[PDB]
Amino acid sequence: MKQIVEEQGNKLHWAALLILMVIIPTIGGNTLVILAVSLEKKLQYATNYFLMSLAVADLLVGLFVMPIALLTIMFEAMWPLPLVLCPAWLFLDVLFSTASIWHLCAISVDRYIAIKKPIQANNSRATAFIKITVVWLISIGIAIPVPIKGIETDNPNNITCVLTKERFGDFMLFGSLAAFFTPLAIMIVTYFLTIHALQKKAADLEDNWETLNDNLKVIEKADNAAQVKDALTKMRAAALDAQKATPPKLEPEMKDFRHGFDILVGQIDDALKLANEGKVKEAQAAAEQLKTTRNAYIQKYLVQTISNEQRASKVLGIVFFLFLLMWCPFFITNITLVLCDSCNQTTLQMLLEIFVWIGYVSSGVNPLVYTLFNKTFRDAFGRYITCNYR
Ligand SMILES: CC(C)CCC[C@@H](C)[C@H]1CC[C@H]2[C@@H]3CC=C4C[C@@H](O)CC[C@]4(C)[C@H]3CC[C@]12C
Ligand SMILES: CC[C@@H](CO)NC(=O)[C@@H]1C=C2c3cccc4[nH]cc(c34)C[C@H]2N(C)C1
Repeated sequence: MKQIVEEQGNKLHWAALLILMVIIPTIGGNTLVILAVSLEKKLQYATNYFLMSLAVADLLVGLFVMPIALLTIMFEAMWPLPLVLCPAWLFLDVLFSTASIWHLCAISVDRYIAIKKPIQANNSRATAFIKITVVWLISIGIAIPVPIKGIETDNPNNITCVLTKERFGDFMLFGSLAAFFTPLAIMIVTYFLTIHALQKKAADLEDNWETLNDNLKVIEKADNAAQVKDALTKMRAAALDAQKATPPKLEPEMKDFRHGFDILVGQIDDALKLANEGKVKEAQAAAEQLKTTRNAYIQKYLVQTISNEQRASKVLGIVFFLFLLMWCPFFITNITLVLCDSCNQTTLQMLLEIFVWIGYVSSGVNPLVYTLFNKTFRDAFGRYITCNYR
């Protein structure tokens, strides 16, 4: 058919679109995160070492994967680079993309552990390296079938760098399950686990609050010393119990309310030492002054603890939701490409060519968006874009 003219002429304007909107924001966005953790001494702790690893994983996407992904648009007919670069590029493409997804899955669980068990800390430098290594080891095992099986290449060196359904059909199915849907399910579970964790934490703080106040009236209306003795001990327990629901202020220039329990317990011990000697009327007067410590520190500590754990949980879910949501158009399409044979797989491959760039920008700017809710990071970025540093 001479009428049938598949020009397939030019797509340079789309490459300029992807550099300006996807590639540059990826490279620059992750360089700033790396710069911040590296040369800002106030940002160097166990969490940001894992976050910097994520920034490296996404910086390597826009530095190696995404630039060569444009040559598949300019020269969609045939692979221009040497043959050995085609399995290498596909390998790094699966490696780094999986490393970004599994990084957030670990961060999501780490944040949940920090809510259920705030005691463990200094979560040392080694615990970070263990988590870093495992994530990178998981991603290698998922990206390793690509170079092992290899391109489908006698040959005129005519190579199409693509994951065909005939050759990698079993990989595209189970490789999407392990790399995307498995950490997706984990983050759904840890989501509802966090809702239950923040509510159980608030209800316990509420009962510790009532325990203190109820025992105060027990002390005031007390007639016997033995009643005051087992009323301050129960207060001292509930005071330490509510204080253990928050990591020490050791681990911020403004007021620290968590110290009010150190003050509270110290007074309770003295007021109980008076109860041990027998000075009841003098001990009840000291328990009345426990309200001064309560009205100043304890009252605003309970709201500051619940509100901050609630706000940080909501913003962490949103940014981890949009990341997963923008990677959904690719993997859902990638699965049905194998599990649907009625579908036209020519246009179904065209959609994968588009949906990857939705996921690329989703991974590339993901560390930047996440760090733009930490003021120390933002103030560092504002000095870097003006080329200030120190
Ligand atoms: C055509 C494209 C792919 C190549 C050019 C893009 C890269 C090399 C350029 C474009 C914009 C540049 C960034 C612009 C802003 C800054 C802020 C500065 O404090 C650190 C470097 C950094 C982050 C630059 C790094 C290099 C950069 C990312
Ligand atoms: C659109 C052009 C085609 C060429 O084959 N490229 C792909 O489908 C590429 C296949 C990939 C892939 C597959 C199966 C499992 C996976 N886990 C992580 C990835 C992954 C990364 C993904 N990259 C982004 C796209």
